[PDB]
Amino acid sequence: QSLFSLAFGVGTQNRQEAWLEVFYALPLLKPSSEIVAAVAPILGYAAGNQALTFTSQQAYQLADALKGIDAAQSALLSRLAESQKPLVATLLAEDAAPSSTAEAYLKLHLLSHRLVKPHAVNLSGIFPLLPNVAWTNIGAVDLAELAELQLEARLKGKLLEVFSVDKFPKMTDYVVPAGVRIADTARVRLGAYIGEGTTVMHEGFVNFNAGTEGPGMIEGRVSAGVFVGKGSDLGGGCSTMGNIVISVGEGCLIGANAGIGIPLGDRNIVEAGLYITAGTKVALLDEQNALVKVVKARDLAGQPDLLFRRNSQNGAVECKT
Amino acid sequence: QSLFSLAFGVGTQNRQEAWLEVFYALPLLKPSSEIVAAVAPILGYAAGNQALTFTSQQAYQLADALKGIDAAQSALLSRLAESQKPLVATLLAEDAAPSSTAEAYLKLHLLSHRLVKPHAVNLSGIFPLLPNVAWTNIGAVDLAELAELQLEARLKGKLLEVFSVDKFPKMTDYVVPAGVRIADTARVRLGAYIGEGTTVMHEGFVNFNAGTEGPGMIEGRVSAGVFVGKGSDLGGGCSTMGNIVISVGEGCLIGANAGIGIPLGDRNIVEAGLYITAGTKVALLDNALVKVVKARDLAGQPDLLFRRNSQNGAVECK
Amino acid sequence: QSLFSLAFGVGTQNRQEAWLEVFYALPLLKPSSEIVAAVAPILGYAAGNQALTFTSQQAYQLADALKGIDAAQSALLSRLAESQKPLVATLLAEDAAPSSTAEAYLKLHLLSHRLVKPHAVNLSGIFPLLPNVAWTNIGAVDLAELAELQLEARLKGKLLEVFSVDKFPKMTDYVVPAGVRIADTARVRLGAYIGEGTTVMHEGFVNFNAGTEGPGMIEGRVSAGVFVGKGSDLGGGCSTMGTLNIVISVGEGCLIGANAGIGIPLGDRNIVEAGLYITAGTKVALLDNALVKVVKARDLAGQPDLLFRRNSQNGAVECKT
Ligand SMILES: N[C@@H](CCCCC(=O)O)C(=O)O
Ligand SMILES: N[C@@H](CCCCC(=O)O)C(=O)O
Repeated sequence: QSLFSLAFGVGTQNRQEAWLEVFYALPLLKPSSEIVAAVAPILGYAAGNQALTFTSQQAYQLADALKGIDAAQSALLSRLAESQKPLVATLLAEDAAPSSTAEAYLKLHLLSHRLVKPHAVNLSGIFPLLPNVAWTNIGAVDLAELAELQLEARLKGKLLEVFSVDKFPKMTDYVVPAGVRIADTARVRLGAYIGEGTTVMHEGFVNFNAGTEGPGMIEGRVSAGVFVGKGSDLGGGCSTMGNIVISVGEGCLIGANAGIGIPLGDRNIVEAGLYITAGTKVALLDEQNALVKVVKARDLAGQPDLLFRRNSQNGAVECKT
Repeated sequence: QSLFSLAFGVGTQNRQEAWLEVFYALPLLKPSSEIVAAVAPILGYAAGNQALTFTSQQAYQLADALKGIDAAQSALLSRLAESQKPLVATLLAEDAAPSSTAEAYLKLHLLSHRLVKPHAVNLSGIFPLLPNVAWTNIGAVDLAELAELQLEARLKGKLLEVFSVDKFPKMTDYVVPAGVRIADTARVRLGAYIGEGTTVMHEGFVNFNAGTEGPGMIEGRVSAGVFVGKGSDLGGGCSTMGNIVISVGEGCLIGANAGIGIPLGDRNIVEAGLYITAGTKVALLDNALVKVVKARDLAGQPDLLFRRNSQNGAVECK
Repeated sequence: QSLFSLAFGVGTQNRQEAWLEVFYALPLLKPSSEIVAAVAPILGYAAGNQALTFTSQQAYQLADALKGIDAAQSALLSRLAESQKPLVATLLAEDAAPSSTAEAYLKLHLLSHRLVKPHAVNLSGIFPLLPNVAWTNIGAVDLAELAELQLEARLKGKLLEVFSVDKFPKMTDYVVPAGVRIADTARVRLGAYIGEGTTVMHEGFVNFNAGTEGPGMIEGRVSAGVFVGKGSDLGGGCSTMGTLNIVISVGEGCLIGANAGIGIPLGDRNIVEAGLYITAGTKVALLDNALVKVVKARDLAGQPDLLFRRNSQNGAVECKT
């Protein structure tokens, strides 16, 4: 059969041979049967979704097999052959709920390389597969081995920098997609989809399985599962919640410190400082500003050309057209 | 007498021999008289609260004394003997307002190692004892020596990374306690108390003498002096203020971009986007209006829900 | 004529010889004609605003010329002569809209060194002159060369740290002015003016051409073009709007509340209540606490001793005196 994805990885492991993270230089969506046919016998792949650890020798073998079939992947495998760290090939026959750390990391790569979009890939039960880990300037480190490494650094008059303790690394450790700006890279997780023409500013944040079509200006918080359409601006310190999935249309404008608990349609505007939820009672208004009726926000969810605000004289939530 | 605390430190110093910071690998709350008796004569400790700089030779001596008494401390001292940087032993006979940089750092360590909880230790006049400093990837640097170090890095085609200019370093430089998650480590100061099962997210922040019982999900700002009870969630960009001390009960839920200027009881809920202060007039409900009272008078009571009327903008409390 | 500014720079370049950034150890506002007269012939400077790349040999020459005239600059040039990276002298005859990357960086330095204040310098068309770049712990790197560098790091079991993808580096890479505190240095761009006695906390942010007279406590977002007067406090996650109409400024002795926001310039000693966003078109209730009249905030912009709160009971936006 035709595989969903395949990628050759270099990773890091703790003393107990558990995998902490994998790096994939060139992950492949829907690889050709030519590549699979040449690779399967050397790895010992028959079927299904596998994380197959291969040796330095197999690297060279694989590298050789793919000459004539795919040069880029061949070249990569020759570099992988030389490496100091362990190697792993992950072949995914179907888009299915992951079952290894190596598969977990592949899927996150696909998102962030833009090969797929949010919600187009299965991520069920991914948390238990991502081990909590110390992200230091010398790489991934196991939390049980941390203190000792911290002590040796200090005894040499040095410091081991620890920038995150988490189950998700930051994206720019693995990839930086084209035509994008990220002010502070700590605030974008691997799995984020950052679209072409997007600026993610310092106060901006983008979680996994989330992001922007592009172009766009993100100064606020894009939660996991949320996708923002082309041309929309998210103002400083604005929020999206983490039932319904929240999404944001094309050409929208969310104000600074505002927040949305419902999916917005195309060309919507939320006023600065305004938090609107699904159960919020809103005052709907016409061409002139006249009260049509009182509905809840969820009933106006997904609709275009809305303008939400809060009356400065009387504290009423309004929604104009 | 029985000492309050003791710890053996390796630190950094500027050209003028002033101390910028101290690292304590294994700080001790209420150390046994056995340890003290073996250590005091070699250091020259008689009484009170002292920051005693000891030499590489004394390290070995101390190391040897403690064999049979306490192995872990003995082993540590042998490593300390080899070190490149200066050493300091700080012995605290009482829990009292600090009088040296070294003692200042010890107390912060106790908090962050979870040996003590917020408000259970004296931190009066700590600011003037903590010198403002450049925190770089090669360690602590004095601000007056910074530019020169910056210039040499650049001339070699390199960059000296400067991640903070502050009187408090970030916690994970010194310790990372067990069963915790910190998305961005820049946002947790040394002195923070991060309880087991807590996740501090990117937008989360925890100052010194503050933190969480654990478990909990912190996506907001926990100010100095504030302690959050077990099971509570603090939403994205929510605030606690920096009179009354603010605290947060068990099982609470603070909404995104909300804010609390009063202590919340167990199982309280503050709605998203809502800022409630001590002088805020609130509408108490049974959802029939019972009366109108000030938020300070509702302080510390359980099972509340603070929200605002979307039709008329009235602050309520069902 | 008398020059506006001059500075000798060490920078970094990509493979195509385009300049990614410049570092200026000691930039000079209004340098004396003595310094100019000694430097101009060796560099080939006649007139106008020039970015002149000079060689390691010229460095020594320049270094020698300035002995007796200016020791500090002489000393610096002798160190620059030894350097591994390329050198550039930027001489600015007038305060004018920039025309090179090197001039762009010089002007940012002047702000951040405090030699000039926000709005006192021409920054028109600066964006296209600042190339988007990967800021890593080994320096500036071109985005087109990134992936390869990332790969080599990983093959050696290491990690290349990438802390920002942006057209502006963070300030503390170039300077840290005296008597200041910056909790998180990622949140202050080069060009920011941080005044003496200021504390910029973790949630605080200061963009280019922006900042504080000093002293002050900044726990919120100071947008580009915004200047905050002496003694003011900006509370946690508070906002100021962007010019990118009126320029927003903040007076002396003001107090902005946590999560609040200002879309108008505040006068001296103004107070904005926590959680309150006030814009130019916001209808406000002016008070004496008896209602005097109802005006639009823009009519109260730049005036002192106000108190903008929000009535808890009926949500009316008030302004007491
Ligand atoms: N409910 C929120 C916050 C949880 C993120 C924590 C995590 O994924 O580690 C959201 O969906 O963003
Ligand atoms: N709205 C913010 C930042 C705009 C984007 C910054 C940039 O593009 O460099 C301000 O005006 O301060």
